[PDB]
Amino acid sequence: GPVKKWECTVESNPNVATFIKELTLRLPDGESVDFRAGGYVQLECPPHVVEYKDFDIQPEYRGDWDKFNMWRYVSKVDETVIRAYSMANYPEEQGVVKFNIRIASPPPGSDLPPGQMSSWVFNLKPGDKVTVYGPFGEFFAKDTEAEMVFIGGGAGMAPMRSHIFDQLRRLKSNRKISFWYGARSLREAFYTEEYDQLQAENPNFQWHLALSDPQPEDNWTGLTGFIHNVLFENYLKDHPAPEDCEFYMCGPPMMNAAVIKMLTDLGVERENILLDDFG
Ligand SMILES: Cc1cc2nc3c(=O)[nH]c(=O)nc-3n(C[C@H](O)[C@H](O)[C@H](O)COP(=O)(O)OP(=O)(O)OC[C@H]3O[C@@H](n4cnc5c(N)ncnc54)[C@H](O)[C@@H]3O)c2cc1C
Ligand SMILES: N#Cc1ccc(Cn2cnc3ccccc32)cc1
Ligand SMILES: [Mg+2]
Repeated sequence: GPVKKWECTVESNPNVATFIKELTLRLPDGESVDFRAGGYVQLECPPHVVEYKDFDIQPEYRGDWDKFNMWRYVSKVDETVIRAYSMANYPEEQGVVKFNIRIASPPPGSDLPPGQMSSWVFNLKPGDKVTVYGPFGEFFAKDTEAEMVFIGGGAGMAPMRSHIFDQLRRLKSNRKISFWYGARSLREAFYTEEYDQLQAENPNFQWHLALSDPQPEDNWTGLTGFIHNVLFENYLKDHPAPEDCEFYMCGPPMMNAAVIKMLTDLGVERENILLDDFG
């Protein structure tokens, strides 16, 4: 049916990585969003001014905000803006919509305006009101028996979480499913307890965190490098039939491109690769 509108309330908005927040919105009582995993809603902001020094950023992430001179940015938005954000919750988690949102600050050293909506999102405090429209979606799972390979980075975590819980918790799928998540260092990884629990509950599920720049404090001995190299060397190189898998990708643009080239070089058909392009 037609687009629905909900006036929601912010429940929480912590950082989950240096430049990503988990925004949770409480729908007005007695309402829920009838969405499909991989789908999204539109958030709206009114005209405003936000100053980055007003943000609540958890302590461990502040040093990089200082390093990147983030606190001096100011965003002036003179008209209502609408932007799409993917649901991080899966359809059964009701009463809320949860998001993973990256702050799109100006290219460093440029004089460009800060990202309009994401700068506003980063100043949202518990109790603030946010208008939401939807549901929408097209990044949906195929209904087959094929092995699934989920590949995420950055705020592309959100549809990955929605997809993976939807398969394992609602569809109770016995399909072979793996999730490969690329991040710079341990500080940028999140939902690790959730995926570890899903792996311990479902023998058909396996997840892999790969760090491209592990920090000294990480003492990292896990998978290391960029996710396309890691996924190839640790799983797809020896796979008997990678072209029989369904690949679901959502990351930053450079990651999307590198993973796609890797896959097609392997002989995977672009029709077996589904990309959520945040744009
Ligand atoms: C279906 C869909 C789902 C999405 N899901 C998510 C999600 O789950 N999480 C998420 O974080 N994002 C998601 N996105 C992206 C999101 O909708 C926004 O595009 C993103 O948040 C940036 O919007 P913004 O208004 O903050 O920045 P914008 O105002 O659109 O600015 C974007 C960037 O451009 C820079 N810029 C400004 N002016 C210029 C200029 N003249 N030249 C060059 N650069 C300039 C800004 O400083 C900023 O870095 C999704 C998008 C789609 C379409
Ligand atoms: N948002 C975000 C985000 C940005 C970079 C990385 C590091 N990373 C890992 N694999 C990569 C492939 C190509 C390019 C970068 C890559 C991870 C997440
Ligand atoms: Mg306020």
